[PDB]
Parts: sequence; C-alpha cells; structure tokens
Amino acid sequence: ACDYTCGSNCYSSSDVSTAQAAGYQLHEDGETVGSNSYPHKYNNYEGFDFSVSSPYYEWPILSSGDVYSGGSPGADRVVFNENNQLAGVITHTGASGNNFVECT
Repeated sequence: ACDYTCGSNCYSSSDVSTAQAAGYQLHEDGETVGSNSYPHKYNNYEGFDFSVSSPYYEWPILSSGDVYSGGSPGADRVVFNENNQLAGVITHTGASGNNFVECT
C-alpha cells in the first residue's frame, strides 16, 4: 500500500508533494542546491508517458522524509513541470547505468 514504490522505498502522495513544493520553489526562485545543481531540466530520454506538459525538472525525494538540501541525492526523484504539476516519481533502482524506471 505505498502510494509510490521505488525499490524498497515507500512514498505517500503527501511525501511526494512536500518534496515537489521545495523543489519547485527553488526552481521558481531560480536557485539550485548540491554539486549536481538540483532541480534541473529533465529531458525524458526514457520516453515515459507523462500526462503533463514539458519542460520537466528532476528533484530528489529522500527515503528519510527530509527535504533534499545538498548532500547525496539518492536514487529517487520527483519530476514536476514548469507549472508545478506532478509529472511522475522515478528511480535509478532497477534501471541500468544512469537510466530511470517509474516508481509503481
């Protein structure tokens, strides 16, 4: 009964919207955090079928429930668009190399 299951990680829609709110504000503020500068453009190399419109931005969602603030990003991400609409929750867990797969 996870709202989203990323490997052995379990996220609720509430966890996802809390992560999305912090990431979108950073986006809107035109700021970033961490060595890899999150949030940033998510191009959809995977060709996932997102229902919302481009552009997409990837922001880390942490299994610890704390909001990402610059450290190790982990394998899971929340992808939201320019309008602050959730596109999907994805993960490196189960995918090869740097690819992603959608969290069920």
